[PDB]
Amino acid sequence: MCGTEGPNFYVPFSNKTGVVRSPFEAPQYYLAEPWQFSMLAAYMFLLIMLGFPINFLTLYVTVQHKKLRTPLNYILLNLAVADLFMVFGGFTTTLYTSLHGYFVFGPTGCNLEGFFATLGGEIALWSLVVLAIERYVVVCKPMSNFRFGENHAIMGVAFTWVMALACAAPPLVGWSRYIPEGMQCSCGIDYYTPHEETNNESFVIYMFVVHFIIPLIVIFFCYGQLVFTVKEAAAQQQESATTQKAEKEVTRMVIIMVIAFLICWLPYAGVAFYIFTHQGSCFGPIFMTIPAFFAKTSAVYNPVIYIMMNKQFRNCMVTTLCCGKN
Ligand SMILES: *C/C=C(C)/C=C\C=C(C)\C=C\C1=C(C)CCCC1(C)C
Ligand SMILES: *[C@@H]1O[C@H](CO)[C@@H](O)[C@H](O)[C@H]1NC(C)=O
Repeated sequence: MCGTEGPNFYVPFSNKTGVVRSPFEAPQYYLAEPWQFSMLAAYMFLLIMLGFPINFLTLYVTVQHKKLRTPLNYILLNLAVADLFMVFGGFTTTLYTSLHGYFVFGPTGCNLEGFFATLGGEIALWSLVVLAIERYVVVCKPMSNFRFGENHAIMGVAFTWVMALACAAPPLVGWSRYIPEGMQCSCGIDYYTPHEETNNESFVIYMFVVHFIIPLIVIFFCYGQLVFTVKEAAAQQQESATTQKAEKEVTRMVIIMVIAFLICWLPYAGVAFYIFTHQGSCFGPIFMTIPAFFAKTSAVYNPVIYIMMNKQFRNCMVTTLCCGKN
């Protein structure tokens, strides 16, 4: 063999030895070293012990603090919730699994895991588009001034959850399916079987075009455009350089949250994709394990970039923790 096609799983390990068990019945210790399986669980623990407060803290600095009612404060408060859903939904279940070297919870567990991660990535990807749009509408202003009401922010934040669920939910109902990846301690969209009863190949190419391409294409159109008013339509469009200061600061962060995304997220699809097309070309259980567990930091770093490149915020953040003020 290459790997071992099951009813609800696929493995990158030869059943020519017979040795292949199922990731819903007993240990996959036969995949790497039972020292290595601990490494997942160890990694997962820090990310659980990291995301919880650094995402809890921001989801509260804001709910508490007043002045913090700007369109960015919302989206970074939208990741603030999205991330804790990864952690208490995905991560707890994903970790607990790696100690066992296989899912104990049945596929009924590999749903949360896969789901609540797909989910978090998609709220991230979309929270960027609405962030990108915002920057376009704000920096190189189009026409007049229905300039964002706290309203338009809602319509945006609610926007992400919608779009982001139009990707994660379907595989859950059986437009696709959450299935164990790599070392079988992470679950992600069935790129493996051609399995027919879920029209697999459709959903997978669905999920790319509209939850990858398009999302990016919008992002990218706005990307460059974020260098037009940082110059001449600023030297000409007379905006007090007190605003070409705080606003040219928001643009850096956003720009960096993008890079951040593509640094973190791109390697996963590097494989996810390769798999889909070179389906059944032999490969190991570390091929898709690294990108998965790595890209899984998506539930940690955005609130931090935020403490690191947003001064007003950071100062409320210390006000909170230090009681009264700094
Ligand atoms: C650790 C396990 C995870 C993150 C499980 C599943 C992830 C996906 C199905 C990824 C979806 C995608 C995202 C979130 C962003 C880039 C496009 C994508 C389809 C690879
Ligand atoms: C092949 O793998 C299957 C399914 O995991 C398993 O049930 C079977 O015992 C293995 N092969 C043999 C020859 O028994």
